[PDB]
Amino acid sequence: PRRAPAFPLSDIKAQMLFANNIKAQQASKRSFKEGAIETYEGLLSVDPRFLSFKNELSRYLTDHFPANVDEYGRVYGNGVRTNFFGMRHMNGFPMIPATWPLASNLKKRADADLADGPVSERDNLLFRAAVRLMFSDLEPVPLKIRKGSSTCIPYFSNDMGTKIEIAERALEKAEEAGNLMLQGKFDDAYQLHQMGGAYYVVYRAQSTDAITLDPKTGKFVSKDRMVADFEYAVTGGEQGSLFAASKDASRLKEQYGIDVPDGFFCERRRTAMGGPFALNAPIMAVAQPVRNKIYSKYAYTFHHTTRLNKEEKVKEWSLCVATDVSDHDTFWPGWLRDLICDELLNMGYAPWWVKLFETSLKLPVYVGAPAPEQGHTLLGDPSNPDLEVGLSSGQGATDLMGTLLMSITYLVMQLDHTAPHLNSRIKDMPSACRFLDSYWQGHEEIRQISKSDDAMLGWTKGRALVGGHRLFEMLKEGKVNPSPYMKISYEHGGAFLGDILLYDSRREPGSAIFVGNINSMLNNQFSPEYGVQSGVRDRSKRKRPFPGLAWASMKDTYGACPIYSDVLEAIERCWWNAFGESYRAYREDMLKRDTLELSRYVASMARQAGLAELTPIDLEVLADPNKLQYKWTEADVSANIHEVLMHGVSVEKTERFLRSVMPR
Ligand SMILES: Nc1ncnc2c1ncn2[C@@H]1O[C@H](COP(=O)(O)OP(=O)(O)OP(=O)(O)O)[C@@H](O)[C@H]1O
Ligand SMILES: [Mg+2]
Repeated sequence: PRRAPAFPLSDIKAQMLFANNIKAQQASKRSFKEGAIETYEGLLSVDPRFLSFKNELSRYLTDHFPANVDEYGRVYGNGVRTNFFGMRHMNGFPMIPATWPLASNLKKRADADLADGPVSERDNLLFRAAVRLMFSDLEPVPLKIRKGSSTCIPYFSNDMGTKIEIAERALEKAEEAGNLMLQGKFDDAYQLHQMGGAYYVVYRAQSTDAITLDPKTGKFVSKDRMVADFEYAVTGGEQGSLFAASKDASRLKEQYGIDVPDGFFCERRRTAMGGPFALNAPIMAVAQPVRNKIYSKYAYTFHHTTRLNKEEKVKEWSLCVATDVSDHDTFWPGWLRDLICDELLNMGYAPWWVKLFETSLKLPVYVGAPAPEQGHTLLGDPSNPDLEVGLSSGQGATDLMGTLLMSITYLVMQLDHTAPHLNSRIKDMPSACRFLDSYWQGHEEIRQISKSDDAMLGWTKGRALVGGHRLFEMLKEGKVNPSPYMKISYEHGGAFLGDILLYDSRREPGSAIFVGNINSMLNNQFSPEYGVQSGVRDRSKRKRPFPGLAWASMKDTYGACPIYSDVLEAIERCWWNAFGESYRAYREDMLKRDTLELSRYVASMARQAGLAELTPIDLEVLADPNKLQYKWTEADVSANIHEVLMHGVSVEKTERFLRSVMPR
């Protein structure tokens, strides 16, 4: 029932994905690599003192601050949702092997008893209404490009000058390329305009993942992570096997001479995909104005900033349900890509642009190195894009695709289980749009706050409130899936975008507060995803440009966690035991150094200006810009800080492009 075509690097089809230059060639061939990260400047993740510190700290904090999560997954008391053993990894050393990406999720979705299209006409209207609302009255903005990002297939350029040239040219030739694809001339669109080819698969690490301590044995147990072998990936699970990867870190002593303390493991590795920049540029040109619209007009549902910004919305609710989605991106339905495209066409969007958009979501995938002596294979034929990989992480609009799917999925779940009396308001397209526009503004008795897979669903006083409690009960029971579209459950310790919803004795949203997650502080400070990259001179290009700055925003971010002071004192005590130094002092020096270094990057900042003008968001982002990709958006960051991390193509170029795409 269709195995995906697979080509070795040797094959012309794979060869054609990599330009005749060194970076691109090296990317094609890059062998499985592993090794300790430079956690902080001059400190390795596998430093014995550092692992001793992690052993003492994880044990102490779990001991003294056991999880306070009720029967309904509501966090109370100390604001703790699990043990602190997730820090116990040999950062920079992955679990083996990493998964081969599934070329088609069709069987997987079907076997999970998920819908192959909208179930009812109402759902069809709602998904189409989401498209109408999201893509309608768009205002052109400059095409902003993250500094240090790669152009991936085929050039693998990291130079901003080159990236701007690529982007400008892509906006000029997108029409020509889209038209070629309409004529089924994919190789021509790729050859001429580098629009097509494949996604480039990279494996990134999830630095902290589940670990438990067996009381019987006193031995630690790492969470098993299932991986697909090559056969399973190409057949969409029809053949091949799905098995647990190995997180055993014993191998590091024999291979590298690294002493592995007991209860320390290899890191979980997640697949990431980098899009062909020329194809992403025209998509992003539309996706950015879409974000602006939804974060402004539909700010209630979509625009999330501080813990208090969230609290203001949730306090008004009589019931708050924090939901959880089962591997969201991989399960994302291709029928939705087709629906979206169909509706954009009906809206009057340029068919050539829609084709580029459609194509971006059917593209082949080049697998790098999932394990030693494995990989270097192209899955799918770029001559006729037809993969069903779910949602690709490097697609120009992924966040919008996940947000669109999920927002409607949760609304449908609220309609089906709690608000049948609202069904009458969704009769046709104009009524579906009117209803959704109101729902998204927080104007109905059923409400939600979401960002892709993360969400909190609300009920005010009314007819639906009782249904809301029955739904919550269904979720607690966990025997029936409340959605036909995705596998939904309730979150064990409800949190929204890294803020824990801290309930009191009343267990009511009105009495509840959003607090920073202290575990996420520990994740960020001791288990960074990347090393310091002290090699990379231009700090704005690094994965962690100014690590030291995080110390300055810490109290604002984490200060409201009940155990904040206790944790910081525990850190100090444990760091003294391990290094014979003050952690606080160490961080203050790093903060001073990074504050001084920052002034070199900020035009407004005098030779020693001081963090005066900077917000806590600005600081958290400069220490970790990945937070700008999942927790915040561009508009949440100060003007001067934005310019450190991004650069844009003029609004004059985009404005002309946008006019040619959009209806009338
Ligand atoms: N630097 C980070 N620290 C913690 N969580 C992150 C970080 N970066 C991304 N995440 C998000 O956390 C995920 C794990 O699943 P889920 O969406 O419940 O997040 P989480 O445990 O709520 O994250 P956080 O630790 O910020 O609360 C990934 O899907 C990822 O997008
Ligand atoms: Mg969360």
